[PDB]
Amino acid sequence: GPHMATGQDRVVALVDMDCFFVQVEQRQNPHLRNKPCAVVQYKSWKGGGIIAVSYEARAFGVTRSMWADDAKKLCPDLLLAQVRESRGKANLTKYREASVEVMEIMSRFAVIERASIDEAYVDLTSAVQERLQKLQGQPISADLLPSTYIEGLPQGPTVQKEGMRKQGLFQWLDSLQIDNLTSPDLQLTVGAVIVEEMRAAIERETGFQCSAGISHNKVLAKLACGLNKPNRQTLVSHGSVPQLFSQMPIRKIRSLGGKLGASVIEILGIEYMGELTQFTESQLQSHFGEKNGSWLYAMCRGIEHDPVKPRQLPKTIGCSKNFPGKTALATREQVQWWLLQLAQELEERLTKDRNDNDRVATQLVVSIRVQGDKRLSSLRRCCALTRYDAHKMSHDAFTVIKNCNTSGIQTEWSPPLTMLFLCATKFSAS
DNA sequence: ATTATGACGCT
DNA sequence: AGCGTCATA
Ligand SMILES: [Mn+2]
Ligand SMILES: [Mn+2]
Ligand SMILES: [Mn+2]
Repeated sequence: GPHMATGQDRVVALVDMDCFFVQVEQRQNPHLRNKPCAVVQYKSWKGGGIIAVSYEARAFGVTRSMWADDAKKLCPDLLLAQVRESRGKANLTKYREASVEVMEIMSRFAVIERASIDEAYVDLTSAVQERLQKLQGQPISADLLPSTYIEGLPQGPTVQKEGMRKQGLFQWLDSLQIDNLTSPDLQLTVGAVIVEEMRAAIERETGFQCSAGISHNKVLAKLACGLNKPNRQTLVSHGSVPQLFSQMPIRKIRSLGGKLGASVIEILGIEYMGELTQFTESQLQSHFGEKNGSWLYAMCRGIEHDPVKPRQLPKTIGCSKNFPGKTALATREQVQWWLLQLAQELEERLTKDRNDNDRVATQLVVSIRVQGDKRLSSLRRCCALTRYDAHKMSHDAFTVIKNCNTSGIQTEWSPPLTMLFLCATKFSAS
């Protein structure tokens, strides 16, 4: 009863850009706005690979990972923007720079954790306490939440989508006790008010729309964010969790979309997150290990303690290229040419990073894949990174991998290389 | 022949 | 240190 931790101590948001690389290209090229369109890398092989898709194009069934030639079969009028190519490879600089635009705006409101190129977690607990003090126990008006869904509402004793949103929001706000500054539901609501402001700032200052989730932890905030994309935000309260989880496939929860989630389903003979509540913590630990078991036990009750890490910048800067099928690198000079191309992009990004962020990478990680290997990476070796020079980095990379060559002929390379990856790691202040 | 990333956990 | 997992556009 009185000692059951409820995991309602924090207010956490997750902000995720809608169709992000597409919006970056649509801002640049107004002809692409409000159209079925997609972003593609390369073009020669089946029209290129799609990596982002506008919501107009999704309506035709176009998805990420689709070849553009195939997407065009579903959507003949699909418009395409190509990722820039530099030094023989796709170059993602435009999208990394657009990401920085958004992250810098979010950072004005609170400490953020950069979770991907297009999303960040926000810990809003302190900002909420401050805003609550400003509001002086005044009610929260629906006008302050013009794009917010309250998950699970409306409920109980209109056929339009926006009408339903407002009905649910009205029920929520009608119920709210605004007279205690410690009610978790109130805290989430004020959190949502701040996120409306954040999302308005992002759109005003960049042109980009986004969605967001507001809840008491990172996992629920991420889940919430996806519930009403695009261009909307969703509040998932502690109380909404039992109904939400009762039909929520386990794989939808962050970190359970892969092998672990599959094992939870198979070993326990269940389908939905809520079904986990019927196991003891020790039972879950017995199957999934101490850490995962404890995590699952709390998470299926809506509780998670993983903090929003204060980290706005990526921890690594990496460059990679696949050499699929016939193009696999079979000669030494081929290997060295591509190592140089990768190293040159890496030096460019590293030098920019050093100037912008007052830090230096100290370790170079070199990874390759060999033809036939099921795994994404066949081999990872590290060496010192002492100077930002592409020629040195590419020479050093070759040194740590050259013994992988099984060829008696040193001119030839065996087995052919299907992937090269260079990654600068272990930053230190400079 | 989705590709090009990035973070974290295990041993 | 090197490997594996899970996630992103
Ligand atoms: Mn997104
Ligand atoms: Mn995202
Ligand atoms: Mn996505």
